[PDB]
Formats: sequence, C-alpha cells, structure tokens
Amino acid sequence: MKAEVSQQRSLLTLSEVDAELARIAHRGKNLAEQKRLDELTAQRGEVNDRLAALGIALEDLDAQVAKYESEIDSVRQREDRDRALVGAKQVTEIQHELETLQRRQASLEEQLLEVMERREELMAERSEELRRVDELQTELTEAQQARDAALVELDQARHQCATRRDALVNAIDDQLVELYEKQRARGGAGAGPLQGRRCGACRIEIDRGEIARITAAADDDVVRCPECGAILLRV
Ligand SMILES: [Zn+2]
Repeated sequence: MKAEVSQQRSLLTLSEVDAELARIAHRGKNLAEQKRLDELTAQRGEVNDRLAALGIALEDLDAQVAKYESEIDSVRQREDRDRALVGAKQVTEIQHELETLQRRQASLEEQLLEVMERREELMAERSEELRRVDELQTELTEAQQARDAALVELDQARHQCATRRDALVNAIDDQLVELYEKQRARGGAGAGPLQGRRCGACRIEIDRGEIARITAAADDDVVRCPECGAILLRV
C-alpha cells in the first residue's frame, strides 16, 4: 500500500481534528458548569425536603389549634345555653356547673397557648427556609443558564471541527481514509505520528528491529505500528 506524502500530511491533520472532536465530546460529559448545577440542585432539594416536613408539622399544629378552638366554642356555647335563667332551688346546681365550665376554658387556654407559640416558632423557621431556598433557586437558574451556554459553545466548536474534517476527507483518497477508519474501529487513534521511536497512537516504545524497516521504508509508503496497527506518519 502506498499514498502520496501530501495525502499523508492531511491524514495527520485529520487525526488531530478527530482527536480534538473526541476531547470536545469528553468535556461535554464532564462539564464543570454541570457539576456546579448538580450541587445547587442537591442543596435546593435539601431545603425542599425540610420545607415539606415543616408543612406536615404545621398541619398537625393547625389541627391541634382547630380542635382546641372547637372545644372552647362548646364551652362558650354551654355557658350561653345555660346563661338563660327557673326554679331558684336547683339554680345552685347550675351555678356549680358554671364554675367547672370556667375551669375547663382556663385549662384549655394553657393548652392552646403552648400550641400557638410552638406554631409561631415553626412558621418563623419556615420563613427562613423559604428565603434560603429562594436564594438557591436564583443561583440554580444562573448555573443552568451557564450550563446551557457552555453546551452551545461546545456544539459550536464541534460544528467547526466537523466542517474542517469533511474538507479533509474529500482531500485524501478513499482507500487511505478507509484503512484509517477501519483502524479507529479497533478502538485506537487510527493514525499517529512517529515521535522519534514511540508510536503516537498507542504510545509504545517500538523495538529496535522495527524502526530499521520503518526508517528504510519509502517516503510515499504507508506504515502501520506493529503493536496497535495505526498508520504511522513520519512527515
Ligand atoms: Zn502504536
């Protein structure tokens, strides 16, 4: 197999463009902007979970408040129903009933207050978590805007290299482009520069028996690295 040195020179730029396209794809999956978005999203979810659990607690205290202020309403009604006063003999019995009704309302007042201020404390804690999570939300959208913008730049850069690559392939004979892409299917670079003695693809230190035949090969000949099989470009 043989190929013009000018074709091999463009095959070198073709491998470089392909190597740049690979790192462009790699950085897309390892965006620092997404790592920042991942942390803000986790933190916002942490405040969202506490806000949800705080909501359950205030429901319980609201039910306690409602049940407490449903009992005194019957006590206030029991006093109102018995306020109508007609035999004075049994009135003493209705008078001792009012003394117990007043003690039931007074004891219930101590119970409502303990729940009222405890609910007042939780809603205060709920407000500080709302401002906390709202702060994170504004940061989260900024990180999300920064993440999307970083994806646009990578896609723009990838669109560049894809155009330069298309032009390169049209400038090299299909026979050489075929062997190159057949070598990329093996998992390696497909072609690399001979960096002194070591192949530019698999980066192996080629033995001293192969470099003699490689250096002796004609300039227009194509050479494959023994270890990996990639096209070694001496130019
Ligand atoms: Zn190699």
